[PDB]
Amino acid sequence: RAWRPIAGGPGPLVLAVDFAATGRPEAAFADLVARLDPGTEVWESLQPPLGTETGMVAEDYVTRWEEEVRASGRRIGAVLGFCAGSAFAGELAVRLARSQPRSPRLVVFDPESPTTSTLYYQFRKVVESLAGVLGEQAAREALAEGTAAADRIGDVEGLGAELVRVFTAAGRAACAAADLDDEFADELTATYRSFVSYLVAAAAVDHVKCWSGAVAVSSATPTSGLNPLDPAARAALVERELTFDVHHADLLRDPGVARAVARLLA
Ligand SMILES: *[C@@H]1C(=O)N[C@@](O)(CC/C=C\C/C=C/C)[C@H]1O
Repeated sequence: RAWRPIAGGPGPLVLAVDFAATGRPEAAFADLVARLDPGTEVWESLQPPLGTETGMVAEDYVTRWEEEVRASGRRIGAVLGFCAGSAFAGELAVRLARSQPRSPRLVVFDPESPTTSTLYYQFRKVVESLAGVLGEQAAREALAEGTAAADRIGDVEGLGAELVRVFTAAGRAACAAADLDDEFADELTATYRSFVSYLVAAAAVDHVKCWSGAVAVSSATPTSGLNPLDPAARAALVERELTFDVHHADLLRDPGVARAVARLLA
């Protein structure tokens, strides 16, 4: 299955696209849907079973999500995405505008098309967050190799593949230097692999095309979402941009965000 219901309803459906990962710093769509209008039915995107995302490009990710919606027979009233998930949200919304008589609304939250920079920064934060499970040695070497990779590999797909190599090697080193359990380590390295696969495929989406009709919801974190862009570039990229004085990591749990989103969906 490619979708998980996270809030019930009678009615048109809301899809929410994100990489589900307990332990990340950022609030999640569960935090937003808790604060939306009751009766809003919401499904959250599931990743392919661990390992089966090997061999999937962006087209395959989107078709997998889209075919399950087609099979369900349900109509989609809105597609939400957060961060890199906004890329896939936009593509699904464009495809549903073509397959449905009436187009869904598209709302993207701090939308990002992954770059070598965002990939590398997220890699560093994953490693730091897991320094205790990996041990100081495997974590130190992972950062050293990842920095070297970021210095030498200029493209997103290639950097992602190398960072996954590095992280996999760190997990395997932790099982033989820091006493990390072997099945927890396979899960850890497989989950990071799935995350990078998702990010690299998200980067392949034509985000200029698919965000042209999006309403963007923006935090105040200057490195997040549309915030690094020139003002004229932001206005050209999306149809509308609402701003909120909250951190990126709090955006989806903020009551003001939820109030505005409920009105966008009404
Ligand atoms: C951008 C995105 O696509 N997901 C994020 O929540 C980042 C998740 C990245 C890393 C988890 C790092 C944990 C220490 C959003 O920022």
